[PDB]
Amino acid sequence: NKQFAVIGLGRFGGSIVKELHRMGHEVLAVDINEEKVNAYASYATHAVIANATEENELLSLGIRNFEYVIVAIGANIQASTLTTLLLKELDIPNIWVKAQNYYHHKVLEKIGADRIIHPEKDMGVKIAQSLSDENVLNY
Amino acid sequence: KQFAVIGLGRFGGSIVKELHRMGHEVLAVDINEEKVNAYASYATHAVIANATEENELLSLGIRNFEYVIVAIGANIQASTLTTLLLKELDIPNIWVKAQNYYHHKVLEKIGADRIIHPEKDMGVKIAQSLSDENV
Amino acid sequence: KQFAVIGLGRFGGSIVKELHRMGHEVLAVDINEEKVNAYASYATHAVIANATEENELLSLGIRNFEYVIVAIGANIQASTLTTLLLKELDIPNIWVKAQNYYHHKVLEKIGADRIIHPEKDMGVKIAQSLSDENV
Amino acid sequence: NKQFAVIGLGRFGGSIVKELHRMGHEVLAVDINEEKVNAYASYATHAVIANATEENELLSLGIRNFEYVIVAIGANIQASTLTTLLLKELDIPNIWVKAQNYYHHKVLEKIGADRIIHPEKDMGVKIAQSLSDENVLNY
Amino acid sequence: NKQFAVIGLGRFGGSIVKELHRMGHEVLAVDINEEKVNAYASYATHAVIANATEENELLSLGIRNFEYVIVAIGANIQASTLTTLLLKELDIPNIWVKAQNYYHHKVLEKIGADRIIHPEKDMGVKIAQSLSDENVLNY
Amino acid sequence: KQFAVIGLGRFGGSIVKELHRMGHEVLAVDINEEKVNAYASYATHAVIANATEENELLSLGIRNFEYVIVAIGANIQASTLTTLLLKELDIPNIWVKAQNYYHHKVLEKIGADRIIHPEKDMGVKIAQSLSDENV
Amino acid sequence: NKQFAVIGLGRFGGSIVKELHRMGHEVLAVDINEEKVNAYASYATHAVIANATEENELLSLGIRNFEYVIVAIGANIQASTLTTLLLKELDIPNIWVKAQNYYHHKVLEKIGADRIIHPEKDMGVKIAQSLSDENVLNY
Amino acid sequence: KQFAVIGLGRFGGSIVKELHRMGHEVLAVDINEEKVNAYASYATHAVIANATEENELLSLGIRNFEYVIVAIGANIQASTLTTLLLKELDIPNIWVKAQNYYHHKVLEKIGADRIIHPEKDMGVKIAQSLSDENV
Ligand SMILES: NC(=O)C1=CN([C@@H]2O[C@H](COP(=O)(O)OP(=O)(O)OC[C@H]3O[C@@H](n4cnc5c(N)ncnc54)[C@H](O)[C@@H]3O)[C@@H](O)[C@H]2O)C=CC1
Ligand SMILES: NC(=O)C1=CN([C@@H]2O[C@H](COP(=O)(O)OP(=O)(O)OC[C@H]3O[C@@H](n4cnc5c(N)ncnc54)[C@H](O)[C@@H]3O)[C@@H](O)[C@H]2O)C=CC1
Ligand SMILES: NC(=O)C1=CN([C@@H]2O[C@H](COP(=O)(O)OP(=O)(O)OC[C@H]3O[C@@H](n4cnc5c(N)ncnc54)[C@H](O)[C@@H]3O)[C@@H](O)[C@H]2O)C=CC1
Ligand SMILES: NC(=O)C1=CN([C@@H]2O[C@H](COP(=O)(O)OP(=O)(O)OC[C@H]3O[C@@H](n4cnc5c(N)ncnc54)[C@H](O)[C@@H]3O)[C@@H](O)[C@H]2O)C=CC1
Ligand SMILES: NC(=O)C1=CN([C@@H]2O[C@H](COP(=O)(O)OP(=O)(O)OC[C@H]3O[C@@H](n4cnc5c(N)ncnc54)[C@H](O)[C@@H]3O)[C@@H](O)[C@H]2O)C=CC1
Ligand SMILES: NC(=O)C1=CN([C@@H]2O[C@H](COP(=O)(O)OP(=O)(O)OC[C@H]3O[C@@H](n4cnc5c(N)ncnc54)[C@H](O)[C@@H]3O)[C@@H](O)[C@H]2O)C=CC1
Ligand SMILES: NC(=O)C1=CN([C@@H]2O[C@H](COP(=O)(O)OP(=O)(O)OC[C@H]3O[C@@H](n4cnc5c(N)ncnc54)[C@H](O)[C@@H]3O)[C@@H](O)[C@H]2O)C=CC1
Ligand SMILES: NC(=O)C1=CN([C@@H]2O[C@H](COP(=O)(O)OP(=O)(O)OC[C@H]3O[C@@H](n4cnc5c(N)ncnc54)[C@H](O)[C@@H]3O)[C@@H](O)[C@H]2O)C=CC1
Repeated sequence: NKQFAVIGLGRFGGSIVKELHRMGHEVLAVDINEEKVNAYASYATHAVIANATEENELLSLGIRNFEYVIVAIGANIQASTLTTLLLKELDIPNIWVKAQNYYHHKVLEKIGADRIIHPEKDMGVKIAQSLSDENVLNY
Repeated sequence: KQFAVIGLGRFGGSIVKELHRMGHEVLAVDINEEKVNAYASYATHAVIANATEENELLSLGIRNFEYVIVAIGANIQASTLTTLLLKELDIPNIWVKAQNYYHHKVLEKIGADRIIHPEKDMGVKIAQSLSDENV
Repeated sequence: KQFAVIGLGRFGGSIVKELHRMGHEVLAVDINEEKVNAYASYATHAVIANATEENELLSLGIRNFEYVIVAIGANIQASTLTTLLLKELDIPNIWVKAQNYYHHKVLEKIGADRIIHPEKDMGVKIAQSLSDENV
Repeated sequence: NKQFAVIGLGRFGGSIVKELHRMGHEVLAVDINEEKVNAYASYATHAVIANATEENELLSLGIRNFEYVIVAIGANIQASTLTTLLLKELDIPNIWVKAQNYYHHKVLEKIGADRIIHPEKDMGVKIAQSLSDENVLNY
Repeated sequence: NKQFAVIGLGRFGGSIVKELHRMGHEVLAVDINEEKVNAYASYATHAVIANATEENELLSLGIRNFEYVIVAIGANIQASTLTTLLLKELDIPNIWVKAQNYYHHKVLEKIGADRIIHPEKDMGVKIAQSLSDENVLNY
Repeated sequence: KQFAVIGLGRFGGSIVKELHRMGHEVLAVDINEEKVNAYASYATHAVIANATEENELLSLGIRNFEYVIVAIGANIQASTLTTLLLKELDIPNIWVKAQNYYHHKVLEKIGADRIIHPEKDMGVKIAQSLSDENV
Repeated sequence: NKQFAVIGLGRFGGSIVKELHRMGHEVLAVDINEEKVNAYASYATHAVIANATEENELLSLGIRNFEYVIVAIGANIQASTLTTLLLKELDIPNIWVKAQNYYHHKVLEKIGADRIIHPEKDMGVKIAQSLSDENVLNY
Repeated sequence: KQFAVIGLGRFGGSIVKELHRMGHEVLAVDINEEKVNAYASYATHAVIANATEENELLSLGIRNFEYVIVAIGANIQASTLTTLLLKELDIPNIWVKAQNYYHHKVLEKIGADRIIHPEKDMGVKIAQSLSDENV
């Protein structure tokens, strides 16, 4: 497995790990909290305990070898920004990051994030789309 | 055809704005005037109201909507009461944002037709978006 | 004849102790072992359990009780889910301590047969106790 | 009205005020919070805004003229103890106090309270009694 | 030693323990904090670790056998009041208590304290007296 | 003969009131007007002033007092600077309330003629008061 | 005046404003706190009250017209990063920023800061240099 | 020739590292072992010690140094006592980091030969660095 890596196994991160597994994809799952890493042992090709803000730990992880790395760190803008900053130095092809708010988003754009995710807002758009389909698509 | 969104937080507001961009009419509602003002331009009608009050629900004409989205956040109790009431008004489709597991569990037994989990649901979207990189 | 008390706080524990003093058998339950131990000597049986879990509710034999008192406090969501479940098990009498107004409102629509408000109810008791000074 | 006085119009205090009114009894209702005093205007023979811990305010109230005074101050042991301390000096015939916990109860006994109320626990006993009646009294 | 007992070995309590020792008096020194009890081993006829608010511990101490008991509990009105309440039940001949403020003093009077000490204020009076002596007594 | 008290907290205020009761004149000073007002009736003169400012110290006429008591509390730095200045003005007797050990240590090297420790000093008073029970 | 602009008038920022004035340089001094802006009226060619994180306010300031802009925002990494982010978009020739710590520094590098200042550490080097001069330069 | 730095925070540590890079010997001292370990490799000697204690100051041989930099931070009282003591030991040059205005004022009267204000001093450096852009 060297295509998908998810850092931060909260509701958002853990959910992509699981869905990837369900779809038969191998995934590197990482978190600083062991209780979180263990909760995703059955869904990860490899579940490691590591501080994503530490360079050496990012090398002991081989994160440089992944095409897509999702930073799903939650209510910790600093760990989130620091992490995306490091792996952007490792010139990772695709770095996706969950943003906490407008400020976070603003630094993430210039810091290296290729895609920025706002769960709340983004799901609101998809829900709007589903509602529209109920009617329009005569669904 | 009717769409009503109760609770104009990031999630609720975003669906109101989307429905508007997609040229759909939408009743936006929230107990906080400041929240209502924020999305007044996107809704065919933006009303201040406590979705917990049956009287405020009837003068709202909510009973006449096909789809009502309860997007209350931290106020779990209000989210639960609100859905209980909409169910009493027999709304055809009631979609509710679940704050957590216990919330989902009561919502399921209460009459929510669809329960939305933004973080979890978005995570599945991203996993699927991640696969499509090689479609 | 059967009595079961879920949630052994000041209120719930006090009813367990009273039932015992009045020579009645009672099933005492709480998710916290320390709470259960505190009233073990007063209950015919004191069990650790999360009243939210259907599995833990069935192995508890709660379905066989005539009266079940849900005395969950601050955890409003657990109080609500618990009562929803007991209602599914068709308990004959389900009495619930209400934490606040919204709580009372959902409990009423959920199937609680009696809703208890300690402070308010005690206040009425005292007012009545105050009149009796001249009976 | 000079028989019942209730200090502290929370759930507990406000409830006795209301029940007394319902039963046709006149009652002096007092609270330091005006929004609380106004909420009980329709149920009190007199609803006054006053700090029960201040002696002069207790005299400007004429509290010395009541046979029963209920101290229903809530999560403020100090205001509660201080208040019962003062009116005990005013040698009030009956002083009833809502206690917050065991400690509060302990000082209240020696400080002058004639009756001490523990809503939570006390209601638990009455509920136990009602349950017993459902069966025993064949009710 | 069964004449003096000091509960609460802070600056105030520890200081009376020490001065008593200096004057050749035996003293029972008690505190809930072991690091405090050990700091006064060399000055106490007996230095015990105990929660003064617990009755049994007050009996395991034999506090009932002392003519004077000083409650020198500091910034903990509750532990202070509770403690003086208990030993007043043990009908101790003299109970002296350091008060934190006016409120504390007010409960202490009715609760059983024979003497109440306000270090700050009281020392202010003695300092005033010393100043007066510098001049008046031609000292 | 002159007495001046800087810092009208419990300690400082109490000495001002005592000196007054003992028919002595006293200059009471504090940076906080509310503190000064509290002891205005006990002092021959109650002045608002920042004892740290040399200008405010000279217009105060502090230099003309025989005894100046610095009773500053939590503001250790102000207590220290104030005493440094009074020493520059060569006040005959400067008595300072020490907040803690480090404070006492600098006060001793700074020129405080007497350093007062309320809690400790009162404790010795009580021990001595305790012995006198059998005098 | 259109050469130097200082945002954040704390000890650090206010000090450069003053020194610039002393040297006869015109300077734009800005702060969100009016009490801070007024404290530097006598030293600034223009002292304005403005939120540096707001774009429009940065345009109402004409900040785009300055060769050097110092961001001296203190204990507010977010306002600091956000501000340097904006003026970097305004393509300001030289943006100097006081960093709070290593993390701040890390984002500042990639975000656009041309020079990053760490007062504490940096002064430590100059003090070391002065000590060395006392001896080495036989000074 | 002798250099001693007391207080190895950002400021103090930085001067120790600089002196080392400039090939100078330096005695680094701090009450916290973790702080001392951090700069052990940069100092000719790194010692754990409470600069407030005269005994620990003498066994430190501080009296034999030409320049002693007191870089204590938040602990203003320790900074003040420490400098008072070094002055008693007649250190030739005592440089002290001032935490604030009151601190500077006592340090000046206490015997500090140089008082350093990092933020303010750096600000003047930057203003001067800003002018030099056109030298
Ligand atoms: N966590 C909390 O205490 C609270 C969270 N919330 C809300 O909960 C919502 C959902 O949260 P979730 O998605 O469940 O979790 P989350 O938002 O906390 O996800 C962060 C995950 O990343 C991991 N992580 C943090 N720093 C890391 C680092 N340096 N390296 C590697 N992993 C690291 C954490 O251990 C954690 O599992 C959020 O939107 C938030 O607003 C609300 C209140 C409190
Ligand atoms: N609000 C705050 O101060 C803080 C919030 N957070 C986190 O931010 C997260 C995201 O918050 P959002 O979803 O944007 O806000 P939200 O969760 O409050 O959004 C729900 C919306 O429903 C409205 N509402 C509530 N009860 C209602 C009723 N009875 N009738 C009608 N409308 C009603 C609210 O006014 C609000 O605008 C939260 O889940 C929380 O954990 C973290 C720190 C502080
Ligand atoms: N607990 C605390 O630290 C504090 C509580 N308070 C106040 O004290 C008041 C009185 O508290 P109490 O009524 O004595 O306690 P409580 O409200 O917690 O009592 C409810 C009991 O139900 C149990 N319970 C909760 N969820 C359960 C579940 N799913 N299944 C089974 N049992 C479950 C709890 O363990 C608890 O013993 C509260 O209303 C609160 O506002 C104030 C400050 C702190
Ligand atoms: N008030 C709060 O912020 C919280 C209360 N709770 C719980 O809520 C429960 C029920 O509370 P309630 O009965 O509704 O109210 P309460 O317990 O606050 O009642 C106190 C009432 O007395 C009044 N009062 C206070 N000091 C007074 C004085 N010196 N003189 C005259 N009146 C004075 C207050 O304004 C208030 O209306 C309590 O058992 C408590 O554990 C739990 C969390 C927070
Ligand atoms: N302790 C603190 O964190 C702070 C104290 N202060 C001030 O410091 C001043 C002087 O304080 P001190 O006299 O040194 O100490 P103190 O005021 O804390 O003395 C209390 C002593 O009694 C002991 N104690 C507490 N509960 C007890 C119990 N139930 N049974 C037996 N012993 C018990 C404590 O362990 C402690 O040694 C006070 O006037 C206070 O205003 C100011 C800020 C913080
Ligand atoms: N003030 C508060 O909010 C709290 C205080 N405490 C404790 O209460 C204890 C007792 O406090 P007190 O001795 O009554 O008050 P205090 O220690 O503040 O009294 C010193 C007096 O000196 C005055 N003063 C300060 N700097 C001055 C200057 N430069 N020139 C002239 N006057 C100046 C102050 O305004 C004050 O009235 C304190 O030691 C503290 O630990 C505990 C909690 C809160
Ligand atoms: N400010 C505080 O409450 C505390 C500061 N400190 C320390 O004090 C040291 C020195 O602080 P100073 O240099 O005096 O001040 P500072 O570090 O607070 O400087 C920030 C200045 O920038 C201004 N500012 C903040 N956000 C702004 C925005 N969006 N747009 C424009 N201006 C904005 C502020 O009003 C303030 O005057 C710091 O290194 C800090 O560690 C320590 C404890 C508390
Ligand atoms: N330490 C903390 O948890 C926090 C600090 N800050 C701010 O960070 C700023 C910068 O801190 P720094 O300068 O890096 O640290 P600092 O101000 O603590 O550095 C002084 C050094 O002197 C040492 N020291 C203190 N008393 C001593 C004595 N008697 N003998 C010998 N050594 C002694 C200390 O151990 C420390 O390493 C502070 O001014 C503070 O306002 C802000 C938040 C938290």
